[PDB]
Amino acid sequence: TNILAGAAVIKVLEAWGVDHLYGIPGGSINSIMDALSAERDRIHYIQVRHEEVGAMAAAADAKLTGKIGVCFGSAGPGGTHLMNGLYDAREDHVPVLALIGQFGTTGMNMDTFQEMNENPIYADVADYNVTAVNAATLPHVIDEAIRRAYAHQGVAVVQIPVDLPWQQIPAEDWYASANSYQTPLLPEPDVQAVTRLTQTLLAAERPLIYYGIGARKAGKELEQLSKTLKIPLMSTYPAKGIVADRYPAYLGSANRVAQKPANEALAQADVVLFVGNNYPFAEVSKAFKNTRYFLQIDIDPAKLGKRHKTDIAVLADAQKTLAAILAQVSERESTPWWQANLANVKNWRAYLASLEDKQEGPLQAYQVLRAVNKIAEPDAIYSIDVGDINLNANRHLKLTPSNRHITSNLFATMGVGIPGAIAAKLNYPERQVFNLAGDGGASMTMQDLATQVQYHLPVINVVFTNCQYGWIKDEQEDTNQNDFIGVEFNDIDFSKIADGVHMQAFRVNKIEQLPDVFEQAKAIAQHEPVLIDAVITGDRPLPAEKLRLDSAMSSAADIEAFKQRYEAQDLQPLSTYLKQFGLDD
Amino acid sequence: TNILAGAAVIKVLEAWGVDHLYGIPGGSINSIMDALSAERDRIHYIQVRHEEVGAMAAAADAKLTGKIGVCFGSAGPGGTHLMNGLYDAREDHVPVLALIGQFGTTGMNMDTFQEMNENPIYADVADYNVTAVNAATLPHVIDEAIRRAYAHQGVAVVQIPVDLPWQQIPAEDWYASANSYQTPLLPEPDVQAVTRLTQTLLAAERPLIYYGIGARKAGKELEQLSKTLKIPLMSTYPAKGIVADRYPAYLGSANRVAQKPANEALAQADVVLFVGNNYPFAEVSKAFKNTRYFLQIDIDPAKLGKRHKTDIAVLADAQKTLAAILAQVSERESTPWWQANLANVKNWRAYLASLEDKQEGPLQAYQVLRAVNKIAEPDAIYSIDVGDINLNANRHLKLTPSNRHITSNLFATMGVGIPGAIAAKLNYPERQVFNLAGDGGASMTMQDLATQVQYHLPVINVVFTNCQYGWIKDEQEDTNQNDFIGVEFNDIDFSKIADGVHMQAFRVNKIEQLPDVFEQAKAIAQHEPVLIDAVITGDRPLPAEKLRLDSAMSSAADIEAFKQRYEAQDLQPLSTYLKQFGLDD
Amino acid sequence: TNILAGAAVIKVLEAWGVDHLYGIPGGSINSIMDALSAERDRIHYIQVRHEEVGAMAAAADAKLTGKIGVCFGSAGPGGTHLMNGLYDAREDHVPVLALIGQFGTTGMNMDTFQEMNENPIYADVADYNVTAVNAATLPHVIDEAIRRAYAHQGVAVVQIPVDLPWQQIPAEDWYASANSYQTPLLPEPDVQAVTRLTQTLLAAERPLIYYGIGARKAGKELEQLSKTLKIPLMSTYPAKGIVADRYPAYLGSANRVAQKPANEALAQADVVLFVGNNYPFAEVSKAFKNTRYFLQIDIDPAKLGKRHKTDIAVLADAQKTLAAILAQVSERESTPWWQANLANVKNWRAYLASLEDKQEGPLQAYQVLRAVNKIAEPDAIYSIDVGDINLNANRHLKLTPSNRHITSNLFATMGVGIPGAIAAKLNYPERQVFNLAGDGGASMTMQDLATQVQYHLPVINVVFTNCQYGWIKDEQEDTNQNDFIGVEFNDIDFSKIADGVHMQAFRVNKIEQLPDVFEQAKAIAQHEPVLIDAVITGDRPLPAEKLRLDSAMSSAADIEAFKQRYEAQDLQPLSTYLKQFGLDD
Ligand SMILES: Cc1cc2nc3c(=O)[nH]c(=O)nc-3n(C[C@H](O)[C@H](O)[C@H](O)COP(=O)(O)OP(=O)(O)OC[C@H]3O[C@@H](n4cnc5c(N)ncnc54)[C@H](O)[C@@H]3O)c2cc1C
Ligand SMILES: Cc1cc2nc3c(=O)[nH]c(=O)nc-3n(C[C@H](O)[C@H](O)[C@H](O)COP(=O)(O)OP(=O)(O)OC[C@H]3O[C@@H](n4cnc5c(N)ncnc54)[C@H](O)[C@@H]3O)c2cc1C
Ligand SMILES: Cc1cc2nc3c(=O)[nH]c(=O)nc-3n(C[C@H](O)[C@H](O)[C@H](O)COP(=O)(O)OP(=O)(O)OC[C@H]3O[C@@H](n4cnc5c(N)ncnc54)[C@H](O)[C@@H]3O)c2cc1C
Ligand SMILES: CC1=C(CCOP(=O)(O)OP(=O)(O)O)S/C(=C(\C)O)N1Cc1cnc(C)nc1N
Ligand SMILES: CC1=C(CCOP(=O)(O)OP(=O)(O)O)S/C(=C(\C)O)N1Cc1cnc(C)nc1N
Ligand SMILES: CC1=C(CCOP(=O)(O)OP(=O)(O)O)S/C(=C(\C)O)N1Cc1cnc(C)nc1N
Ligand SMILES: [Mg+2]
Ligand SMILES: [Mg+2]
Ligand SMILES: [Mg+2]
Ligand code: NA
Repeated sequence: TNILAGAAVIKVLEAWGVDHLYGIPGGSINSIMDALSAERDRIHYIQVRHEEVGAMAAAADAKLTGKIGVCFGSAGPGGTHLMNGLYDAREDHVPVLALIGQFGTTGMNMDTFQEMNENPIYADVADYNVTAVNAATLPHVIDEAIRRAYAHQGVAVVQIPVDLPWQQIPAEDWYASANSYQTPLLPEPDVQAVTRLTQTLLAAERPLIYYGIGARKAGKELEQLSKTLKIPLMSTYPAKGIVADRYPAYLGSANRVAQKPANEALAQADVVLFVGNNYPFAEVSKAFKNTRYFLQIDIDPAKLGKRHKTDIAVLADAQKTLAAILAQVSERESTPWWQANLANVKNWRAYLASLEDKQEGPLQAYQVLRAVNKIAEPDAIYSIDVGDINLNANRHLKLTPSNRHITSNLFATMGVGIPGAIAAKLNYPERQVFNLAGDGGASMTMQDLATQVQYHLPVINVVFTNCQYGWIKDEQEDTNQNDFIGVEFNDIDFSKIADGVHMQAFRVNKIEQLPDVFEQAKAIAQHEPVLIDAVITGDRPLPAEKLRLDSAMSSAADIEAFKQRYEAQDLQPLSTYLKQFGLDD
Repeated sequence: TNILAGAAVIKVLEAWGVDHLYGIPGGSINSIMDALSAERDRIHYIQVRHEEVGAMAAAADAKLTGKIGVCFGSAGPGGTHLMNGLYDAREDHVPVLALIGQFGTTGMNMDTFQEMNENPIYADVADYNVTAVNAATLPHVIDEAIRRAYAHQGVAVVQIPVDLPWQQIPAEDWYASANSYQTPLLPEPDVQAVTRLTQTLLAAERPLIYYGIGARKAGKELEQLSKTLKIPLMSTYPAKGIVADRYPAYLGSANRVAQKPANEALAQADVVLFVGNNYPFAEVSKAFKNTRYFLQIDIDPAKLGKRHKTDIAVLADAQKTLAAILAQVSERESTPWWQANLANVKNWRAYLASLEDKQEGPLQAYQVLRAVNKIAEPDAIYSIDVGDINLNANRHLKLTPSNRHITSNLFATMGVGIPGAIAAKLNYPERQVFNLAGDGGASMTMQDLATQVQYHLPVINVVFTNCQYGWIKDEQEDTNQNDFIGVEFNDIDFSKIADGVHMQAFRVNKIEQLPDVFEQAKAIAQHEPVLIDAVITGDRPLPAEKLRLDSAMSSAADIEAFKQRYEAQDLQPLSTYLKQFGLDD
Repeated sequence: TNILAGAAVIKVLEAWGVDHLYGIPGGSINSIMDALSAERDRIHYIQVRHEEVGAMAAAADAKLTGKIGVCFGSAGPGGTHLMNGLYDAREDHVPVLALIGQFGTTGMNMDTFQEMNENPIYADVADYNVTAVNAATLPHVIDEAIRRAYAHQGVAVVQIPVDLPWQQIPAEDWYASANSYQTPLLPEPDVQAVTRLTQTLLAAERPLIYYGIGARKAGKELEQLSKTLKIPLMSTYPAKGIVADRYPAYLGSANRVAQKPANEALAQADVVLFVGNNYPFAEVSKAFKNTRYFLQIDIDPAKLGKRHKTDIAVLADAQKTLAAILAQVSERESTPWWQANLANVKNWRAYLASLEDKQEGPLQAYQVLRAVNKIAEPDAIYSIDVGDINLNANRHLKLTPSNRHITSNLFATMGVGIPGAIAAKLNYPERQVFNLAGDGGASMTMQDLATQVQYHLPVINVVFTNCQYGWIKDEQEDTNQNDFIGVEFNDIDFSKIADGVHMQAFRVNKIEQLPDVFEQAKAIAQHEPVLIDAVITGDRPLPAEKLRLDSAMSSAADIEAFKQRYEAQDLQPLSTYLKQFGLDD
């Protein structure tokens, strides 16, 4: 006949299939805590050590599964701790529900302890942002929040005065709209636009297909189009893995978290098919300045012609359209453009292998990532933090459609390593999970290594200890007139941190130590989390956006300096392979 | 003839006497980094491990010295990390300048990497919140920011597109207005209002003077008024120390971070002189429901009659007015009210001493704070985190006008322990500095123990490890119907954390271990930071807001249960002492 | 080689097909004015007398044509005047671009004249809200604004520092993405879902189809489904006219801007097909409290199960879905439910006709609307203000698919009549256009009658002068315990107002005056605007939400007072017709 409004709120979450949620309790949220406590069997509460880890893990939930992630923070500081995760969810356009504690309605606007107007705090990050003021409608407001987060692919925030969830409401009034939820049936891709787009791509002398995660369902089609038409593939960094890295005509990604062949080919291309792609460096890097025809496939009207003057922009699903293209084309013989690219990729990969294959001496990030590769199961999930690791993992990880990898793509918040791995292991307890993090990022969220221990989540944590914000140091080397500042700092021994949180750990600093430590980590991680602290050199990884290899473009002095610094003696510029197969620049 | 706008910005900071500032660099703030790098001799940059520690330490700077604290974060996640500190500065009404990184003006609004409209993020927390759009006026905007932060006692935020500080500006145009800065000369307190207020206080049969930090300059006058007029003193928690704790008629503070005698006396008082006080529990706890006359002294017109219907509210400086009162009164003989209170205080203090004086057995927070007292120099500064520690430190620390103590008073953000101690040691390198923190709060900012090590800041860190959010667990015991949730968690060994950051540390769990460990900590801290991890029991400290000691108010069953739980067999209720000296309730 | 940024911005607007835009110049927007001036042959600036009218006209443009409306206001007060129109655009979810003047980037943040941070002002209303900081990127930011406003169906606001449009940019870099524009994809109905929905609809004893403007393209399908299946139709008020009003099974709308048969039928329905409908009164009025099954069709996932729990929800285009239902059903025989409703409608229409058909005496709103009907062309466009006129127009206008009517549906801002008619006549110079408005609403925007004069826009303005806010007076009558306040005021003669702006006008107060005044107006408006000021009685229109006609529910005394007040002696309650055909209430 009556139900507590809090109990009904948890039933709304359960109706929508929310399996787990994150936060830290407080007085301002103890009535939501009270409802969660009665429902331990149906919904799994994860107590984190800092509320940003809960928000980040909620975002990672949605990134991995497509289902709304859920977090909460108490009034004031609990809620404002959420911000780095909430902005990550906004920028990465994934559905997240955030519940914020608030003092009871009798105490609001009284200027009492930790009481403030919380609504303005969340106005910018949130697609939906409301303070609940009635217990009876509270389940509806939560339901509304979830449904809007899904529809708009962003953050819904509800501030909840603590009195409301302890109030009785009629047991029969409230409902969830989970049962109405569905995905649309779209028409077939516009037939005549697709045909026209196909002709333009096929008429190109130096075509590229450049996809992002919008093409995540189209791995098979992308690779078959490439093979059939002899058109090299490049992607955004996040789209690594959609097509297996081993594919010989995968060029990699452009800009900085980038691979040499992709940057080089992009500069030469006359036609780009830009699919499911919102590459944020398009305009600022002038990526398409020499492109003749720009073709686009996107599902979002807001993206149409956004990144470059577009000759044909098809509004449609990536996979459906690429399938439609493939159904109207057939085999083309190998071209000079194709052979030059394949050769360029081969050369690039032998370079990366030479870095990986060093057997002895001072540990670099390159051999550490080889060691990850050697213990990695074919369906492992990588939660990647922010810094050099994005660049190194992009180059070195050997990913297939079976893998997943996540980072903070566009907000680029450091600290995501640990929470992303926690979310990954909670959703996929049977899959191997890595957290690959630099020392600066790992230290931002280090306390939540304890959360992995507490909830028995067998993450393999690999910390890359360079004693630097390496990513930023390299930027300062490029732009700053004065000395390095704030980018070299004191060592933290993360194997001791892990010990302090009661996690098994190792610290290595020599290449020859890798195989036995990674073997042990692999085994330990059948049951318990583990951390390897890899003490690495401060060597700058090859800057793909600053290549000095082409005689027509750079001085011999610049080239020899570059080859020396980046162990790049055997790298050839693309022009070498173009000229080899009869092409100019 | 020309100067870099960034170089001029640093000269503005130097003009205002900014000694040190906190942050983490990024590409979006590397031009401000570049200017800081040339000015290492005049301004000291502190690289923190998480930007919330920089914001919190900036707030603590202003709390301790009265001078603007300065922090920065890079675009996106660097800036949003600042939030817990910035809200602490807003709520604690201290001047803070926060600089936020932003992409260059050529890239703004392009939807590029980590680029967003940052202005809405800071609208709620900031008294002043602007995006700079011109290099030439940039020093003025920073100057304006600082001057408004001081004038309005809050947070000024400036978002800085990274291109601007690398632009040349005329060397002679920019200026700082530091030279104009002054404090007002106020008239004398309103003579006739003060006289009238004095008569009402003196006519009271059960008077109290109840001061907050607004009376920080009036320690001498407060204590002499009390002694002369025979009027017991109570304060807000933050106002502990203004009058020495040893003063026999100091009652303590009310509510929860509270002391028994203050709560009891407040309930009996017929007249309260409320001075420099903005107690946030006034209305919600109905603190003054039985008060006959409410008198107020405050410097802020916004506070006048804010917390209770006020009979006389003098707009004036606390110290000046209390001095003016003292100059028109003379000795009154001891009264029953005064003797009852003195007796009540004595009884209370013998209780606290009995907890402190245990010599052997399971370690409690009480003996740990005694151990702090025994190594504490008379002018030590305490940076206190948030939770049971506020309640325990308030009761146990033996403070005089020579000490300072700071916490997050009203925003009550956990994590402030470490940054507050960092700020304290940077401002006062010759004073002993403690960080007193619970395990939940210490773990939120644990990474910045490394900042103490890096900058050789000899903080004595004392972590109270109960494996609980004890403050919240006790709240759940009081309000929640269902089981404890999110309040008991896994151990973190902070002596291992400290080892991992290369700090000397100890872990203790027995009362008998205290003296030698604290002696070692004291010595180590002559040159280097140190941490003591105190493993304590989960005993609930006596709830001063839930006393069960008075036969007229509670059942004998409730009283015996209370005495048992809180080792309170020898505590008597105030009514016992009132009746002893001839008074009723 | 170069172009002025402001020139490039106007070219973007031209590429997007903007014909006209509204606003008022100022110094802070004179460089955009300058660009507009050079371009007066290709894009048409409409100078209004108040910026709210320009914003409301822009919203109405988009409401009428689906093409983005464009307005602007100068720095400070110019832009804040836009708000009521911008909020109308947000709530009615139509694309609007608002350009806001701002001081030059050299004077921004200097606290100069009318200079402020303008960005927080627009954060709440706007889908996209940015301050431009670079001239080269300005055309892009404008293009970005328009694309987003279209895609997200809402307001894009750009604050433009005045220096930027006077700066030269490379002539060959900027582009518009207008060429790439597409409308969102129309999802298809699941076949099995539609079959399940149809069978639930056919099994109903008391079915209703209840459509909103989401079904504006499915009038034919709605009417054929009603005829074929013998299922009565009802709509939201904005959906009036999608099916011709003369259709004998059209019940009208529910709640207050409502018709008696729709409210009565809805109360009795067992099954509702809710199509392209977001009726904001669903929950608060408990519209569906006795509905057994609720079937929903909507294109927006955010609406599915929002207003009631669904038994079947179809995420698809309304017309595609309704066409699919119609294709799987055949002719059904009449039912008692069908007949009772047909009879209820006949009774209701005879009541409205009796009101309209009065030939002499004190003028009421009803005969004024009859006079509108008599001069109205089959494809007239009605811009309607806010108040009694929504209720009266809803009952009396005889609309068909060939008409359009607009008001401020959801924000419900008064004053929209005048600007909506301005926009109407600009978009459809060969269609007859009415502005129907109460005296309160006409007053708010009365100065822009001068705008119709200035641009020679032949609107037929009809003001309903009751010297009251009648809508609000009636509410006070219903809820307030004390006397009317603020709801009856002094007369304004709008024929004199019209004379003052140099518009031909009449003032009438008797029923017998209408035919000749309206014939004159009809003729005048072949070439120029005209105004009819109709002095009407203070009669309350029949409250369809407070029917007192059924003696099983109301006292005989309440029924007679209701019949007498509303001239409803011949109205019968639905239960009369349900009983005639053998059904209970
Ligand atoms: C430190 C760091 C540095 C980085 N630098 C780089 C870098 O140098 N190089 C790089 O490549 N990346 C880099 N990034 C990642 C980068 O910022 C962007 O997030 C990324 O390039 C955008 O990738 P995307 O287009 O695949 O994803 P999104 O921006 O999510 O875009 C997805 C697109 O596909 C569309 N879409 C979605 N579903 C469909 C569908 N079914 N059909 C068709 N279209 C669909 C969407 O509308 C959208 O346009 C970096 C990240 C980090 C953390
Ligand atoms: C976990 C936690 C729990 C807490 N709970 C309690 C509790 O139970 N009990 C408790 O006492 N505190 C508690 N607090 C602290 C509490 O929230 C408030 O911050 C505190 O009570 C307010 O103290 P105040 O009035 O001294 O300071 P403020 O709020 O800063 O007020 C200062 C006042 O003095 C005025 N003023 C400033 N200068 C002058 C001057 N020169 N002359 C005259 N007036 C001046 C100001 O205008 C203002 O009114 C808690 C803190 C924490 C972290
Ligand atoms: C003074 C005043 C009083 C009012 N009171 C009343 C009242 O008493 N009664 C009343 O009815 N109205 C009233 N309103 C109007 C009211 O506030 C709402 O705007 C209206 O009822 C909602 O109508 P709607 O659902 O047609 O419009 P919207 O709220 O615009 O909803 C349209 C729906 O259709 C969906 N849709 C859009 N396109 C498609 C498609 N192709 N296929 C399927 N679905 C689609 C959308 O997702 C949306 O859910 C009043 C207005 C005024 C000015
Ligand atoms: C400091 C920093 C970075 C350095 C990361 O240092 P790490 O030690 O984690 O990584 P490595 O490069 O040394 O291997 S990257 C970065 C970007 C990409 O914006 N920032 C700026 C930044 C600063 N602060 C936060 C919370 N997030 C950020 N992204
Ligand atoms: C979790 C918590 C608290 C528990 C602190 O746990 P601790 O372990 O630090 O302290 P103890 O009580 O166990 O000795 S106190 C609190 C208040 C006063 O609001 N909150 C809510 C809270 C939650 N999150 C943040 C960042 N700040 C907060 N103040
Ligand atoms: C005063 C008023 C109304 C009265 C309208 O007075 P009118 O004189 O225009 O209409 P009438 O009813 O007398 O024919 S309706 C209303 C609604 C529906 O919200 N409001 C409140 C209102 C008040 N102010 C504005 C700008 N918009 C509003 N909608
Ligand atoms: Mg590093
Ligand atoms: Mg604790
Ligand atoms: Mg009126
Ligand atoms: Na942390």
